[PDB]
Amino acid sequence: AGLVAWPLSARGERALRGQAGRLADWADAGTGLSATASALVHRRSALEHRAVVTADSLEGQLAALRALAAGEEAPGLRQGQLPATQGRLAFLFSGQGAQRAGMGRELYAAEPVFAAAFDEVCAAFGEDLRERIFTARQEELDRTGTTQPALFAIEVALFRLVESLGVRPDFVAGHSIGELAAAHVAGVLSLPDACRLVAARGQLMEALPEGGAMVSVRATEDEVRAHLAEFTGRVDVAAVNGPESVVLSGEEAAVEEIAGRLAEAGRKTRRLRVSHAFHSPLMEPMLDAFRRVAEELTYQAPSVPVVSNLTGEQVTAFDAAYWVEHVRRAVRFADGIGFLASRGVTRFVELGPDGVLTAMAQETLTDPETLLLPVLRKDRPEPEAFLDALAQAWTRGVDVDWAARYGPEQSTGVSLPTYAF
Amino acid sequence: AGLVAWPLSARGERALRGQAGRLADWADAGTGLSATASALVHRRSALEHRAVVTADSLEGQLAALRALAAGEEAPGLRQGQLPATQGRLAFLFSGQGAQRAGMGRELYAAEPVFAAAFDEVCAAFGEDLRERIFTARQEELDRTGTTQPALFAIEVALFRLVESLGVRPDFVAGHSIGELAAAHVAGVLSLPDACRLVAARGQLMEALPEGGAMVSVRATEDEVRAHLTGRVDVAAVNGPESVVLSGEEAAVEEIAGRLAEAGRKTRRLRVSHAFHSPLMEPMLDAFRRVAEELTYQAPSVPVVSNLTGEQVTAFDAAYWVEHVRRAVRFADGIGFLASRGVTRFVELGPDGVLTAMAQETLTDPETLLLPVLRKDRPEPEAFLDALAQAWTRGVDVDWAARYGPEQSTGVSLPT
Repeated sequence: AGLVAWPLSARGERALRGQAGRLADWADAGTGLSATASALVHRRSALEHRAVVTADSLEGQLAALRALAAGEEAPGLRQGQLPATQGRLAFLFSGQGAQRAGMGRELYAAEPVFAAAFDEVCAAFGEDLRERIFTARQEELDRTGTTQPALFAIEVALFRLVESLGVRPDFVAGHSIGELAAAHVAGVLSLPDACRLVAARGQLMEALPEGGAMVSVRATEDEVRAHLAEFTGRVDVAAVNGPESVVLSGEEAAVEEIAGRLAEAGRKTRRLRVSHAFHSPLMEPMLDAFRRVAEELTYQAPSVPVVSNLTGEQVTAFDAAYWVEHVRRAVRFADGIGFLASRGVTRFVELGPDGVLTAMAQETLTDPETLLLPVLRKDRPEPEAFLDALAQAWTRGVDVDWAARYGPEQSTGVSLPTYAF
Repeated sequence: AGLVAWPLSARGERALRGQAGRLADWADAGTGLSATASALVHRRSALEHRAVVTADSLEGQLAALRALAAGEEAPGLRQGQLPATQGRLAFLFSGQGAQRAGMGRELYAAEPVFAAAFDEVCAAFGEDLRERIFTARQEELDRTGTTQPALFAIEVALFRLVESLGVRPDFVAGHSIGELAAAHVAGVLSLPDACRLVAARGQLMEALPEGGAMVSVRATEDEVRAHLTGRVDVAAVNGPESVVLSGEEAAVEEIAGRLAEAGRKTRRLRVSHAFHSPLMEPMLDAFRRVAEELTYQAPSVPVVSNLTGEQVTAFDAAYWVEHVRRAVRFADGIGFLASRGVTRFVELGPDGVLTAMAQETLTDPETLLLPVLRKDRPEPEAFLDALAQAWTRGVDVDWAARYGPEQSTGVSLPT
């Protein structure tokens, strides 16, 4: 005869004891043992309501608290409610075009874990990278030999920051350069190997010549691929970011011609502001030197599952060959998202300078229940944006280890009324 | 101007809103922003009381509940209270010692995650190990060529089971062979590399000749190294008081009588060979040969070393060879774990012998030391009771992974 456990919890002992008495009274006439076990665990999660009030003064905290009491909305108040069943959590690492001049500088000054990991990553690269990223003009930042190290540095620093706050992903994924960050952070590459890989990836493409274009098209992959027959080796699909969101890449003239035919057929196209035709045949000339670098490195099994841009499903095996193809072939981002939802991921946290990947993922997900969060936003200062993303996440059930930010030593002496609960 | 967040939680919206209004009333007269953030985190945690009633019938469940209601104790009832600061959690993996014939079989039949991982590990050794371990007589078990793969298989299976229920360690540690299971599980070895290493470790030392003894002693490490040539060594430093010597039978007997003459207790161990002694030296060259063929990764989770009694981040063939030869500094490792804020120690093994050893080092009531399996109890009951007790003291168990949501549909709990 199988034993069944009924787990009860309450605030204070008398309430625990009362709950037990009532549960027994209710159960006296009969219930399923294991049915009642489930009910006890899922009722408890679904009942929990949460809020966070955030301000830089007591006056501000008080106002947001009063608003919550009265059932009002307010700036600095986030609130929500856990689901019965808690879903899995993925980090999404940003790609090209995300970078903005001065990114990271506010967070650096305010968040010592982020600062320390950022310094460490930049030191690994050498070349006075941290200052260049903080100091550099936009044009300098958008040089892809600088861009890819910078994005990698920021994204890995952000990962350590959120990891220090106890937020642990069940999956990681990235877009283009973002994948290299996700790999490093899942333990596939040592930092020195990772920097060597990223440094060469950027530097080798920056040397490629001009005349490449990229155009985003609002159509299906099949619709776009129809047009590529007559333009092999000149144009390719660079990305499939959504069910109707695909990016064409290659020699300018060819790309223009294809784009124009798709626009004649009623489909909207948008030329991207980029230096090179990424993920296209125009990348071919650097690939031999890139393999040479990647072949010198050591590749481990990932500690956390990594979603592949190549396949749109899980990678288990990383090698020099993978990273070379990665550079060349289409980024199957939308398939990646679909894969993550299939594995029960309902929380998506974007690590990177903005919310670009979050909006792309929404093209696939489209559900109010699921949560997609950028950790930084162009709209607000970085410290504020980060702290609000933590608040919002926690409010919807993401485990955040607030104690790591607000240590027990600071509470010593505070007498918080018990009925404060 | 730094932003500060105050996180509030409650049961239902009405209560959350009421708690907010009372917190503001309290705070109006002044209070440190970040101080109040900490207090909110920690005091909320400190308050939570938990219990678990476990039985195989309704009658049992009801009685245990009525006992809880009245404040009494009862079979099937566990109960406790979270601490303010949730301490860190370590897994302790058992060394050869209390392996028992038929170990794992009950758990195999009742827990599919444990079954699948056990099958997988045994298949990786091959050679009908899975049939061997359940089937085997105690003496068969005791042959280290058998013992070490078996223990490794059981301990890795238990880890996957505990992991499937959401219990995740911040550190792992092992005694002797236990360290190999801990290393594999922290991702240092592939499974095929791991079984190859443990298969060889066991077989090579089974083939060593008779004539080795081990004795455990009730006295400090310093006191024992005094009464030490190259015939006998320290095999382990389990507790501040307790240590183990190992080596040539005659020499060991000699050092033992001599410490017994000084009024301190000694205990002859029932072992096949003199582990972690000079008597291991003849296998070490062949063992290095096997180890040097393998690939060693950086650990995903911090691993505590038997060699040093602190963390290791570097594993190679050389490490494992020295590991075999030199003393197991278990007590130091336990001390190291406490130093890092570990307050929850769960032993993954056939029996809870390790928990007792650790207990030597740690005497606080607040610290929790739990074996997951118990001799004298059915394994499924033992495993369930360890879960219940752990959760009750704040270890985060994912109960939903055992009792899924689909079974709750239709049940209306009392409000």
